[PDB]
Amino acid sequence: GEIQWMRPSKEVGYPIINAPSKTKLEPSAFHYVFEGVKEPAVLTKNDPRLKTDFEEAIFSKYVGNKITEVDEYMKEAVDHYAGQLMSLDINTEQMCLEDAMYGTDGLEALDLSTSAGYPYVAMGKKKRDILNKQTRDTKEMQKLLDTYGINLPLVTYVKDELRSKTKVEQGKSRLIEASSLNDSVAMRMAFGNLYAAFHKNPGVITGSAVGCDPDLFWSKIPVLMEEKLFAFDYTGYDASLSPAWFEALKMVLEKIGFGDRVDYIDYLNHSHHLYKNKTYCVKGGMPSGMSGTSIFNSMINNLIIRTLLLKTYKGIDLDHLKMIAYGDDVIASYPHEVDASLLAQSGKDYGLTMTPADKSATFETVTWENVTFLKRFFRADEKYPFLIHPVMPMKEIHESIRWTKDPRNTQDHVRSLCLLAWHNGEEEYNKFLAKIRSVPIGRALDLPEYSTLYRRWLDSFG
RNA sequence: CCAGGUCUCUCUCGUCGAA
RNA sequence: GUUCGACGAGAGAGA
Repeated sequence: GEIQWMRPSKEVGYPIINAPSKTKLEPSAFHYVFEGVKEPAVLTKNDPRLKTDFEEAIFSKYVGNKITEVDEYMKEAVDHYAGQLMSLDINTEQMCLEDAMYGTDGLEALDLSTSAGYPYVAMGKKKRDILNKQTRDTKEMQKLLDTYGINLPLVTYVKDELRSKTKVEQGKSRLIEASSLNDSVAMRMAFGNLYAAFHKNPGVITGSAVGCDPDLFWSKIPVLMEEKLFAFDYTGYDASLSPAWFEALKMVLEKIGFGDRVDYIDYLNHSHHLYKNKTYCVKGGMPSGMSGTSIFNSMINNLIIRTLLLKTYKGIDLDHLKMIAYGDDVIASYPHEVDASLLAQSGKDYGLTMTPADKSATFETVTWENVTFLKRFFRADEKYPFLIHPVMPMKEIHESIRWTKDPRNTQDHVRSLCLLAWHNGEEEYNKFLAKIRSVPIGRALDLPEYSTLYRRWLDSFG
């Protein structure tokens, strides 16, 4: 993805966007108990911690496009993936305005406590001034649809969140692109039946993990993979996507009965963004905050492995490839081992910079012992081998607890951590419970015991 | 005082409804 | 007491 141009807003006719410069993360009563290195990431340009220039570094993700045409491999992959997607047999209908607004079977409601996007943000209007979950009133929305129409500029926000050290002084913060209420609704009316069918079909069929619940679905996964495994990591997936991939996506969309709306995709590689007092244009790159960015990023990953397979292993049957993607994250298998190192090579020739799985330094064979999905390991239960635990290493469960946004929520924060932590096992779980109860409000919490989480975990298959 | 995207899953709270 | 459902708000994690 390339920035095509960028200039002061006041002379493109777009308003100056004012954004907060103070983080909402204060240290917690557990800050000095556990250990960890992550500070809140950089928000403004004057941050005392900075090594480099701010603005220069956060837009650095926009690599520059690489391809423009869909080649014979991409074209091939398209038919296979689309071919595969066909068995799903998924409703091609437009979704009605009421649904796409207020939720329906497979799709939640719009998020009524987040920005409404341009123009509303600057006109002083929140989603709740337009939406009402009780009345379920379209109309006033339909108005603002007819006024402002669609294809509006995104509002670019710095993401308020904890981040490693090397990435703070290096100013490698993350950017949010707030979709306009108007486009979210439009997008959902066009694709909110596609959305629902990926949501209810996570697996090697869709090649997507959206909708799945790792507590349960971790057991279905070994079953679905083939013999030898392969996997990698990406350096800035969303921003490295060249427009040609949007074309391969649209072909797949065309193939399965979405012909009409497939020009909506164009609104994604070509797009306009508002950032404080400037305005800019970007060609390529999937923007953060659109509707469906989760699902589209997955589909394109499914296409990236099929292409890079065909390319690098000349003569290969794609029907024996089982994968699941969650955006750029992915778990992947094959009958015979494949060399992720080769793909990474024959792959920068597509704009994608690939690396080894789990911040490794060398493409090592992928085993059920060192593989991760959604930052969790796989470990079979001692007493019941067929039931797999998703295991998140305590390292960054630690990092999350040393910090809060509102101490009034400490009970809920920590109890969520416990539901993640216990899969490490009774020892480390109680070990953890011990360091929590060693400050006054630690002792006061209401925390479950290993036995209670283990019982319930098992019951949840019954 | 507020400001800060799209989703997915879970948990907690509050409402009405259930022998 | 607790369970169960529907519907609203909060929060955590993951992409």
